[PDB]
Amino acid sequence: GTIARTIVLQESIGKGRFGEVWRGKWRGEEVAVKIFSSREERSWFREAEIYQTVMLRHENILGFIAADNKDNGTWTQLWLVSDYHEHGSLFDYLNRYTVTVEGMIKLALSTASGLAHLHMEIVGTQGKPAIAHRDLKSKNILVKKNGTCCIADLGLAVRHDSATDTIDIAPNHRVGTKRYMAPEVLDDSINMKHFESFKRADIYAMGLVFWEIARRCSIGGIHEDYQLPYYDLVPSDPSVEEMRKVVCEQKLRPNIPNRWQSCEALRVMAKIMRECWYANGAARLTALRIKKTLSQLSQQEGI
Ligand SMILES: Nc1ccc(-n2ccc(=O)c3c(N)ncnc32)cc1
Repeated sequence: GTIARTIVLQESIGKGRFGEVWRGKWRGEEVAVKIFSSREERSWFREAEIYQTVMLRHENILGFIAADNKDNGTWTQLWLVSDYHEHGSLFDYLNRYTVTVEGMIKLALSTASGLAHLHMEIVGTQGKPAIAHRDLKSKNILVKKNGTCCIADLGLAVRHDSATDTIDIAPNHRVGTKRYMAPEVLDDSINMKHFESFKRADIYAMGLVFWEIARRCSIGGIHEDYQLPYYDLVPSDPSVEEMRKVVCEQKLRPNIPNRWQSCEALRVMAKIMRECWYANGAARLTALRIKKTLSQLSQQEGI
């Protein structure tokens, strides 16, 4: 179509299970283009559908430009064009850098604000349904030039129909990254007909991401090396059984260093983490409550 024909792909930057991400140039501006083959039309269409949800746009959700198709003369490529963020993922950013207390709060508050918007139902003619991500992780959050985050990779999301309390694609199977699966998803006790259960599972994953950020917060030159949650308990690319044994059976969570109690911002972050990690999803904080707590902390810090 008219957009793809004017885009020049400059570099393949990431390959995943669902499409390949390229850096391209559109109207002289850098854009990200996720490309799918003809046999991945269902994943491409579903991701285009989620990104076109009414009132979805928000500073902390990846800005979607358009879906399109490009025929090179041999085969067709299915495209999803979005904003490009040079820093890449929060995982890449946290591996490359340490952050200040201000930096950590900006990353955590922006992630929570994005998740609170995703989770929020807006009633009305131009209403927005509540959406649960189902695959939140540091590799799926991007970092903008201004040091704030935006949630991306919304292709596995589910949307709620509040009038009937049903889910648009009626999920019947586990999806997502095993390391970040909530206890109820690992032991298959989650009620997949209950939309609020998917929101609660996203909060557990956000707690893990907050732990990744807090390790990189450098105060007086003191910080931890970058690690994925559960690096100390499971192998790389862990199985559901490996994760379940640790999270559900042994009931372990990522370690919270004692020294995080010595700094008010780290104390607030550690308390949020614990309150995201409860085995009972109904006891977890909501994204809106986390946004409120961190906004109160950001104001206090003078960010
Ligand atoms: N290493 C790495 C990290 C992140 C990405 N990546 C993935 C999906 C995106 O949508 C995206 C984007 N919009 N802007 C910049 N990077 C993006 C690719 C490679």
